[PDB]
Amino acid sequence: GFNYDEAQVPKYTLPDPLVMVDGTKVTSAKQWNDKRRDEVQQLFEAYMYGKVPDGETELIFTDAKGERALGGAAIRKQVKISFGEKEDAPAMDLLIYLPAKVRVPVFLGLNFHGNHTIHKDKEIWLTESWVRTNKKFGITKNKANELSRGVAAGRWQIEKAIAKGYGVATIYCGDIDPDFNFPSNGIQAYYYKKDQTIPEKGQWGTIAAWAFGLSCAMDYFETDTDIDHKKVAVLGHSRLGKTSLWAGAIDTRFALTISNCSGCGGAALSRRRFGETVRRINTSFPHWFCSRFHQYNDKEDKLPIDQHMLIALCAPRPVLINSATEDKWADPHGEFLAAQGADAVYRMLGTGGLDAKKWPEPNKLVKSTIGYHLRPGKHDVTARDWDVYIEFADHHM
Repeated sequence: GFNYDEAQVPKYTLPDPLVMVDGTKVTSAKQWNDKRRDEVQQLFEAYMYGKVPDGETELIFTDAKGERALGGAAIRKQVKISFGEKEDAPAMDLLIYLPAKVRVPVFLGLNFHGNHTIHKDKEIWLTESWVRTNKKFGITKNKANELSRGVAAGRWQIEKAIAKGYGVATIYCGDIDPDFNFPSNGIQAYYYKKDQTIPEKGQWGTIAAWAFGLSCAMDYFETDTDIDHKKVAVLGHSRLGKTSLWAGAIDTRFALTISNCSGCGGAALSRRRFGETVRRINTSFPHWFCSRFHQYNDKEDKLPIDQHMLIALCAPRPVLINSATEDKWADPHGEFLAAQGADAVYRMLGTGGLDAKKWPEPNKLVKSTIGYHLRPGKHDVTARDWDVYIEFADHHM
């Protein structure tokens, strides 16, 4: 069964970010940047998240207008980003609030229930993608409707961000790939996956698909002269924080990466086997990871990576790991210990790494280049978490 007792955590050895797979010591920044970093990213692709397929991405952006809002406090934009010219064209909606002088720094993340859930604003478009039922937010049908406008606003503290000089941007994860809570292995998809350059075992990832979505949103930001595309912080909660951590890791355009209660296969060290384990996450969510990751059920000690090496991928750029005290499922101590295990790479690249020896006491940000915060209470995104995000962003961005 699952363990929530620190005293029962097994002994383990972590692979060393600073040792090449061939056994050569990594002794310089140059060597990390030229050889090891890409090697570590290729291990994550092949064993855990899967690789984004090659061949060009033909994004099309709507209008990008800009309307006063939050009377007004802010400009709102909604942009439809389509993948190609045909019917239908996967498409996703990007909702952006910016403060109403210079190119605006922005927090960008995926949401769980639709753009219209992040603020009451009646102008937000209602997604047509499938949505999950959710008791806490009173969502009882799988087609989005206006009754849930604003219900997840607590997780997106727009008014708070705006007052501090940041914009907020968001996309519903289900416009990218729905993450159904029921099994669907249709035959067409079974057959499409065989005729592929990447073999099935190494193909993306729900998580990797969602992370690609976020990089497509950075492509848009590059075209928008009201947004500072060099100061975008990518953030995410829970399964969407596993995503944000990966996206920020591999897309070096993001200035700052935030993982909020991302737990197993996100910030938490897999070898600790505390709370959620690899077998459990792959059993519950067989499409989230590449199928090669399934071979490491109950065998976390044979993984060629662990999540300290993911956090190290973000180096030199700032990364914040936020945990919640009651969120034992996520292994908050393991999330801290992963951050600690990237410290040497970040020091090699000339930054402060993680300024903490012991797992810190709750509710005080460690604000070093690798940041860590342990927030009292439940697995969630709260007003306090946003204060932390902004305190970190104000220091680094």
